[PDB]
Amino acid sequence: RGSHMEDFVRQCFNPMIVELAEKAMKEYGEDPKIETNKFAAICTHLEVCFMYSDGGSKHRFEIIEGRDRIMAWTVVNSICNTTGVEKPKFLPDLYDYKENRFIEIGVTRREVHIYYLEKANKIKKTHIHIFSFTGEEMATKADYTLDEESRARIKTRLFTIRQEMASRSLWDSFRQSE
Ligand SMILES: O=C(NCCOc1ccccc1)c1nc([C@@H]2CCCN2C(=O)CSc2ccccc2Cl)[nH]c(=O)c1O
Ligand SMILES: [Cl-]
Ligand SMILES: [Mn+2]
Ligand SMILES: [Mn+2]
Repeated sequence: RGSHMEDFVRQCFNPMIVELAEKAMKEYGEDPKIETNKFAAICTHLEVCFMYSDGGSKHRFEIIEGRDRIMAWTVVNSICNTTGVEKPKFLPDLYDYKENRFIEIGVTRREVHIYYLEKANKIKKTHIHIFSFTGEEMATKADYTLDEESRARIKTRLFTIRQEMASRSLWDSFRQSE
């Protein structure tokens, strides 16, 4: 039972992202063949996390997302036990060695302010950075970590993804799936 959305995800995202996404959902008991919008959302978030860590200097970011849950907590333990930063209650996506804070990266198909609130209500010290499929962004204390060009090409890619699904009539299903 193979959807259009699943075939589009495999042709739209690079194979390392797709496989990390697949491992992730299976690890949490989800099927990329069925929960195809989530499949698409996971790849998107993953690609945004990787572009984001690429925007800094060489050694600036540790990448927490995309790892096995046990190994992700292992690295945050090490980060915490060497920088003296409080251990987050939930797994974040990155750690910033320059600013010494964990980052939760968000990608939403709804309005900037709500997901941040939803995200901030659940987080309760880590930095939050939200990106939209429309090109809006919001970060904690209005501190956006990266320079403008790095975030700009993230927004550019999100909108390209938007168009590629719209041209395949899959955008409507994806927007109202969140
Ligand atoms: O790391 C995360 N979860 C760890 C576990 O995730 C899986 C992995 C596979 C299957 C089920 C959960 C994480 N999760 C969330 C949302 C809200 C909290 C649970 N959640 C989700 O299940 C939505 S899947 C999602 C959707 C859009 C963007 C990104 C993602 Cl991951 N959003 C994030 O930005 C994020 O990093
Ligand atoms: Cl930098
Ligand atoms: Mn994450
Ligand atoms: Mn995230």
